[PDB]
Amino acid sequence: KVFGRCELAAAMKRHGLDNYRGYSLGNWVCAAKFESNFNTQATNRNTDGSTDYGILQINSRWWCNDGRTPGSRNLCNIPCSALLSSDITASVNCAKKIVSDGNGMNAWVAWRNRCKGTDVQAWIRGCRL
Repeated sequence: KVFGRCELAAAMKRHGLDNYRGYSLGNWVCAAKFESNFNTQATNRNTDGSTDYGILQINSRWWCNDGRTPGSRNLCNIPCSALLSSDITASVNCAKKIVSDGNGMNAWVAWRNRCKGTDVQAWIRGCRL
């Protein structure tokens, strides 16, 4: 599924991402925009054999199991396919765990380059939340 910006903002808000671990809603919407362009089915092969999955491009080397990333870890305890759903529950739950594993939102380079420090409220303006 491909979400419109405000549609995603509402879903993320309902799932408790607003100010989660210190990151306001816009940060999450912005991250989604630059990682997958709001597409739940985005996948991306990496040189090391891993693949990034879903709306937040969660990696199979540590977080989910896809059966094809030799010597990886499944820390979200989830098949990577659960991350390609229309229902972002699986993606959101796993992202909450990644952000808690020390790093903050630094796991997403696109967030660090395109969102961090900017006016993130722009991503939620015009939406009725």
